[PDB]
Amino acid sequence: NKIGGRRLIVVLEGASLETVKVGKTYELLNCDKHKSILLKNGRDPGEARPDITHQSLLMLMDSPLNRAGLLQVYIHTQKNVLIEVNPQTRIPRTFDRFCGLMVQLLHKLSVRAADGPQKLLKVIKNPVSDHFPVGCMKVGTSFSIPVVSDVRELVPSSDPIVFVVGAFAHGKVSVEYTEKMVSISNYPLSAALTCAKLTTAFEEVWGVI
Amino acid sequence: NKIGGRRLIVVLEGASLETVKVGKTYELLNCDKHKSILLKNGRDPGEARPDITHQSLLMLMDSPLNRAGLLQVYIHTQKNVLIEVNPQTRIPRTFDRFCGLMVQLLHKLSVRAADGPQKLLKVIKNPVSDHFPVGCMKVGTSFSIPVVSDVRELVPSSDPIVFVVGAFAHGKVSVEYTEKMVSISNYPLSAALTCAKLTTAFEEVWGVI
Ligand SMILES: Nc1ncnc2c1ncn2[C@@H]1O[C@H](CSCC[C@H](N)C(=O)O)[C@@H](O)[C@H]1O
Ligand SMILES: Nc1ncnc2c1ncn2[C@@H]1O[C@H](CSCC[C@H](N)C(=O)O)[C@@H](O)[C@H]1O
Repeated sequence: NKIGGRRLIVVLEGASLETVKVGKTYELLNCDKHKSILLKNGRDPGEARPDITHQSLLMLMDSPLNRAGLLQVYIHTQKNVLIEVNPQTRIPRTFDRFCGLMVQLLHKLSVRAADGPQKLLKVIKNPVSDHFPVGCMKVGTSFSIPVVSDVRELVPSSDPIVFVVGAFAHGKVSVEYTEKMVSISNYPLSAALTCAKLTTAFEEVWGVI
Repeated sequence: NKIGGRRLIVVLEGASLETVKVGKTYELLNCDKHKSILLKNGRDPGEARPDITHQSLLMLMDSPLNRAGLLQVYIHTQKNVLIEVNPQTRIPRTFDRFCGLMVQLLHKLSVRAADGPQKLLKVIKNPVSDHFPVGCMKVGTSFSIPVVSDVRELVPSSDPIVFVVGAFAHGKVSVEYTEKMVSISNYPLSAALTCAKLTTAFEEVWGVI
């Protein structure tokens, strides 16, 4: 079995996705609309950047890696909500539509296809590490790592592997389950470009062209 | 001169960027807001997808290639407006803010930095080919090309080169100045992922890590 159970698992860690009530209407928290409200636990609405997750998901789900069936995505929010993304999910290109979809997800706990019974988005049980397959390395990503890795040299020939990419406005990926941390550039990148780069490198090594 | 005048020039061709008047307010045309208005020349407001240009510009301007000084970007709109992007321009991550910026650009014909006299966006004279440097190959991109090219094999060692990427909702890059057309994948990609892939390939060949 030279294919084995190979696939890339990306966790978007610290994603800024959460709902707030304004008047009678529920909206996705957003630092352009909601700087003047107050949050539980002293959290800062000025850091609410759901656009980072939107743009990262667009790159991940568009990727040839995804449409070849070699990608799985999870989202782990700053409120400790774990979301599984069905590989069939088309993320809306429109930011406002994306936000409405996330409000529905966080309220109902899943979103089903309108043309079938299949859940395309689902809130699942923490920790995300319980959902990884056996024989799987776990790698976190950070600009702060002083040596830069070539991503193609990190791709296993026949194993599944997890990469954790931060989806916060500011911070550093720091989770219990990673076995190492890598930098992939001497420049600080967007999460979305990081995702495009990871998928591109895996596509090359696994022969998705 | 082993560096020469090398750099990557990307033209976003057929970008959906134009202003409409609704009431007393000018807005960027958008197929979610404006399907019920009428346009000059029988054009279809349902095809107005400025998000494609927004997301492509985010990938281009974030790229290590751009911050190493090896990228130039032009935008050529469906209304035949040619826009030069200063390499220093930070494209807003917020779609609504991006749209307001484009309205200002299309009205005033430039946008200056707020902290200096430098124009960061400017409407310039067609044709875009008059603005390319000497010794420059011109390549268009399309999924319809039956043979797929490895992008790294297209990167010249020491010359400038132009890549034309469609920024329309639907269509095919078809311009007078390209010398060849290439596919870079067996999958139809987003413009934005195409841009991430081009910049990534050029970064590798030109040693931007
Ligand atoms: N040079 C680098 N090496 C490895 N990972 C990087 C990187 N630059 C960025 N990243 C990844 O991308 C994230 C960027 S920081 C968080 C996202 C960012 N605020 C945004 O607007 O997109 C990091 O958490 C890290 O996971
Ligand atoms: N396999 C492929 N090979 C080469 N270029 C491709 C490609 N897939 C997409 N492109 C480029 O990306 C554009 C996608 S079509 C226009 C953009 C698209 N509607 C979007 O939503 O982003 C094409 O015009 C072409 O320039």
